[PDB]
Amino acid sequence: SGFRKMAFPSGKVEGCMVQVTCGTTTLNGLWLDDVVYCPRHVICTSEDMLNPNYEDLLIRKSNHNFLVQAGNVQLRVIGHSMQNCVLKLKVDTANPKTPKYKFVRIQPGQTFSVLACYNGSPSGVYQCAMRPNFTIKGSFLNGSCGSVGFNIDYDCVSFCYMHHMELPTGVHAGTDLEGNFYGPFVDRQTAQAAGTDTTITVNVLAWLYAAVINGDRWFLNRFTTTLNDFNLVAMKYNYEPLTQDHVDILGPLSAQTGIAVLDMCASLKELLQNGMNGRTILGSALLEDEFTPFDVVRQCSGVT
Amino acid sequence: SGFRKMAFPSGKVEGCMVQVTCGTTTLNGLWLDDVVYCPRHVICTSEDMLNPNYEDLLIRKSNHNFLVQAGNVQLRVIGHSMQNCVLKLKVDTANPKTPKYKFVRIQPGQTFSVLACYNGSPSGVYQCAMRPNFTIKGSFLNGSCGSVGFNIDYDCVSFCYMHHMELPTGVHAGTDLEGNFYGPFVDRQTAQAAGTDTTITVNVLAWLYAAVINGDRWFLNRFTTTLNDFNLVAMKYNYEPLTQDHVDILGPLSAQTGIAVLDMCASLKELLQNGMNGRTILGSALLEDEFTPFDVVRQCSGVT
Ligand SMILES: O=C(Cc1cccnc1)N1CCC[C@H]1c1noc(C2CC2)n1
Ligand SMILES: O=C(Cc1cccnc1)N1CCC[C@H]1c1noc(C2CC2)n1
Repeated sequence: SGFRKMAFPSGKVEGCMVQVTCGTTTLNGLWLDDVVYCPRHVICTSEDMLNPNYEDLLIRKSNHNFLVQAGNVQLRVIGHSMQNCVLKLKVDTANPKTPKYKFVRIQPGQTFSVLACYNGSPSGVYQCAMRPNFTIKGSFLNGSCGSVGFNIDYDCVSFCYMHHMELPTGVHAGTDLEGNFYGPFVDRQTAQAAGTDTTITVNVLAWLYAAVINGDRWFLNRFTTTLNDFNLVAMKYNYEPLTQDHVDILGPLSAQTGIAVLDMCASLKELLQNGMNGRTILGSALLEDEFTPFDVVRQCSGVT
Repeated sequence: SGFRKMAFPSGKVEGCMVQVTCGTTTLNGLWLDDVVYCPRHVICTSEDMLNPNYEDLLIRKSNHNFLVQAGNVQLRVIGHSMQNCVLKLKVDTANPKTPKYKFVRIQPGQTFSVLACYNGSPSGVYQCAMRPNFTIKGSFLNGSCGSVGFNIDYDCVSFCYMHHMELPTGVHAGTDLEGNFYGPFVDRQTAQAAGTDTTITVNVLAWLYAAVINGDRWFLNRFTTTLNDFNLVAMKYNYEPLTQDHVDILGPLSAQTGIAVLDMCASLKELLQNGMNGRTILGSALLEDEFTPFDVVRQCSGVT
């Protein structure tokens, strides 16, 4: 028992981290097979960042301007290209530590682990969720760009995120591994406000099921509700509307605990309406929404 | 910016995890050089667990009864011995992935990362603190025994914890890598209640400094206090007494923010006395105590 914000083991990803330098800018790169993936803003100077013309900036760059270092050894760059907001640097050596991998674009509400890196070196690993407004509430400092988000299915690493920037609001924006930003964000140092950060309702319910499994049951009540009644409450509290797809995904947790999804929605409704009254659930004094139903099942079953 | 419960990258530790089986019991082992470390209760049957005589149980075991598997390859066991509550299985092959390592016995209040494992395979990584009552609030299921806690200083992995058991209270107990339990716990399935779980005051203050650095400043007040006045409040709220050693350790955070340690104690005093009033600090609705002052500096400076 016990329930923690758990990240995937980061070993497979640590073996892919490299340092990429272009001019006076150094950030992180992801070396998979014979390609190094990194944010295209590596070609920018501090002046360029305000309104960069990436196509024009890249014309002035040759393969030899991209310095790629894997630990203490320099990789030879034999090609470069821009795909959306990422650069793909073709190197002459396949990464011997390349794990089995996929590139996936995640949905808002999905969680992933981040291996924060500086100068191609890992500093820490933490669990994240892609917010409904497509930002991530990470922990990143200048130099962390190019750090990646991922999930792992046994031996396959699914890369879903590459860190690009911090919004003036202190939240983070980035792309999938094809270089497409999550949300409306652009790789430019300009005012980019995030939309309403709604709560991921299906995740809060999944976390309430994890609480019941682990012994924290005080919030269980004598009530039930309907999807429509629940959603009136979810709208008032800036929670995502719950759909029948969400109920279906919560099915295994509902079956394991014997608590119908709509009964758990009624417990959630009372918690939204009344608050926690100074009580805690799984050591938290607020409703946690960065555990998906899959995360709860994985953690509560011990999947390796 | 942003502040997360960050674990160390787990790669160096993943390379050490093996599966150890003795009879019908399988748990995790730590392979460093030519030795595999694991909880001695691997020699117990379910009946034995109630009151085991480990010395007598071990007499019936030979090197060939300890099955040690590293991934899909079997290690040959050439010696076995019991050191306190751990078994050391001498194998004929040095682990090629052995990192630079140390065995350290941590102090209550210190934090570490846990690589939870099942059948010698890593499932996740999370950040922990050794509670003042010497328990850890982990996330561990049956089969997780032998999973280890550690810290990393650049290239050196300091192993501090090996998981042994779950108390009837759902909290976790284990040993250092010399097999000595943290706290009064014994490796026996018996009633072992934990003492008062006090709050790690120096860590809460470190986390308040992290909040100020990251922009969350609402809790800063116009007051100050003294160590003695602060400690009267800390005692009432089951917080650890703050010492001048703690103030000294908070020195760099105090210098960076310009907020004197005693002024931050006065903010903490008001937060204990008044609560958060439905507000949050670094996305938390309670006072977080599982970040040491070193963790805050490391995360806020980007140490790799
Ligand atoms: O956000 C960062 C880096 C950073 C800092 C903290 C956390 N995570 C990332 N920066 C640094 C330069 C100014 C600003 C910036 N604005 O746009 C860009 C890129 C073109 C997209 N960069
Ligand atoms: O605690 C665990 C395993 C477990 C389960 C959940 C989390 N972490 C560890 N068990 C399983 C058998 C009964 C009980 C037990 N009591 O003592 C022992 C060892 C002799 C010390 N084991």
